[PDB]
Amino acid sequence: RPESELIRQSWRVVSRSPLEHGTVLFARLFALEPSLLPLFQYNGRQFSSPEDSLSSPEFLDHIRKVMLVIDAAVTNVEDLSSLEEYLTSLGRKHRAVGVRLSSFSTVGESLLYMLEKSLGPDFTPATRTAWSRLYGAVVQAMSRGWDG
Ligand code: HEM
Ligand SMILES: [Kr]
Ligand SMILES: [Kr]
Ligand SMILES: [Kr]
Ligand SMILES: [Kr]
Repeated sequence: RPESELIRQSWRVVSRSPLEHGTVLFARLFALEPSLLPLFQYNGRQFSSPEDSLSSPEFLDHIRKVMLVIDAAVTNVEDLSSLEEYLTSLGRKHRAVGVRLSSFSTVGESLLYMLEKSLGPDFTPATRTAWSRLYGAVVQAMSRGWDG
């Protein structure tokens, strides 16, 4: 595909500082959907404000976990069927923590935001379209974890 190379090339810049970049992604996510904040319950406590999440080692570790799953989809961009079972179970896990499948749409917008902001003029509409398709295929696999 041309799209596989566009994904690989765009990811390279972002993937070298995944926490910095994932921090943009989550900052955007909470600005768009503040109701996601309480779902991160570590030692049974709720973050009051988005800035609270950024001082939590566990929350920051979760950002790294996200960027690593994205990294695995990039590695497997030419066939995501090989991550499908892992992703379905990732979905079931998120269902169990309280995340609504519809919130993954906001996550997708946040990812695209973070890419746009990091790549600037290099985030061509083909690059946008490629990532939208890759993320959509990830979410399709994850959705199996909600049943349907
Ligand atoms: C609305 C979005 C999300 C929320 C509220 C959320 C919340 C959580 C929570 C509470 C956990 C369990 C505690 C933890 O390990 O830190 C978790 C685990 C995890 N999440 Fe997320 N998450 C979201 C999106 C994502 C996305 C998009 C990915 C990957 C692309 C991701 C990857 C993971 C991984 C890899 C784990 C470890 C799961 C395991 O135990 O095997 N999460 N998430
Ligand atoms: Kr954040
Ligand atoms: Kr994501
Ligand atoms: Kr996306
Ligand atoms: Kr992705």
